[PDB]
Amino acid sequence: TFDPTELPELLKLYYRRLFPYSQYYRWLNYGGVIKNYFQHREFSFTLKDDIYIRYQSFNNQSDLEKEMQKMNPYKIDIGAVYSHRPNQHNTVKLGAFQAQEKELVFDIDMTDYDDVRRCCSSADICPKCWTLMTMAIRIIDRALKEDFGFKHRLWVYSGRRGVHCWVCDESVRKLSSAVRSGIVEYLSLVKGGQDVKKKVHLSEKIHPFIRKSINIIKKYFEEYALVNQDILENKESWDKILALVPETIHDELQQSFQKSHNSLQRWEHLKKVASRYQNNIKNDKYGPWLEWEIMLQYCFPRLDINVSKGINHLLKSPFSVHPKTGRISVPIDLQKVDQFDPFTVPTISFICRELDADYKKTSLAPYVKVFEHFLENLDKSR
Ligand SMILES: Nc1ncnc2c1ncn2[C@@H]1O[C@H](COP(=O)(O)OP(=O)(O)OP(=O)(O)O)[C@@H](O)[C@H]1O
Ligand SMILES: [Mn+2]
Ligand SMILES: [Mn+2]
Ligand SMILES: [Zn+2]
Repeated sequence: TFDPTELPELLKLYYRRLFPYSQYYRWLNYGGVIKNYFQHREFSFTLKDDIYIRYQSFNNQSDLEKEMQKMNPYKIDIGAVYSHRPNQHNTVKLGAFQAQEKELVFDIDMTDYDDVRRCCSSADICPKCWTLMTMAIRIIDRALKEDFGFKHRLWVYSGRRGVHCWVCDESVRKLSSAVRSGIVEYLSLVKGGQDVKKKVHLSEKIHPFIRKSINIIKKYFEEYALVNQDILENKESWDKILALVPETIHDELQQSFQKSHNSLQRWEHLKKVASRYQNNIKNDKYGPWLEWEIMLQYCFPRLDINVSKGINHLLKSPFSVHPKTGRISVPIDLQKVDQFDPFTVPTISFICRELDADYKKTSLAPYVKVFEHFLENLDKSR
């Protein structure tokens, strides 16, 4: 949390000497190969007192610099590319102003993991629970890269409680809401709200996406689940895991749990016991489906779904400030995803302090270098 009276004086300087305007324009101009592509983009500025304006568009980079430095917006959201100039949508015939293109986006909030987190809750995050986002980035990014063939993926720290992903392949920017829904369904395993206890069910045959995602989780599960969260510490915690396991084997576990001493041994026990449960009496097929359902329910990414369906849904811009923490929405170095510390992310107050002691003078520089690598990969593919 932050004290929000300093923000305006900090924002003035940030938009004057620190915001990477050139790289930003390179990005949303996309080479200038399509006409009106930057000029038909919706921007949404949030000002002081949570007053926000929509359908703000601009002619060129300089126009953007000017109006941003004139409003010093608390928060900047990117929208869709529309049929006409967003800032002229009243002069257009009703029914002819329609969203046409936007990147495929993903919003991941840690709040959706409160049911499986024990250290933090609500908007809080700590190094112990942050591994979820790491695995989230690992799982989704892999599927985005290999199962769908998307080459241009930008991962961004949302500034507080999770991360964002912008997918910018030219054909992906054209996808309708229908295809985006289908993509989210392909990527989702944790179903059900607070109403249901067991939120993951696996079919008898395993789809490669599930096997590969499980294998990703099997890299982190020891460190995250059995040590940092201690999901099997005592009865208070392990009864939450038994709630999603068949009851005919509960007794044997509770016994074997009390006689055990820590979460490692209890997990090894649960594995053996689940690999001996018979789901179907016809066949003598046994497997780790319950083990896998547990690991998925506790570690698999939960996506904010309605963020990805809408073509015209707004998402916080990269390098925009989060007005409730002061943190800058910085890109995530994928080659160092495990090393990403959300607590080393520069705040606006902090880099303005660094500057007075251009953006490459500050701790924002390596993040801009990440953004430029993403942009140069966009340039090569053209
Ligand atoms: N009233 C609104 N109108 C339009 N878009 C909205 C509105 N409220 C939120 N959004 C969009 O929803 C997106 C994601 O919601 P969310 O609360 O998760 O924000 P965030 O930027 O991801 O920050 P956080 O790290 O807290 O998740 C935002 O980037 C914003 O663009
Ligand atoms: Mn978010
Ligand atoms: Mn959200
Ligand atoms: Zn935590």
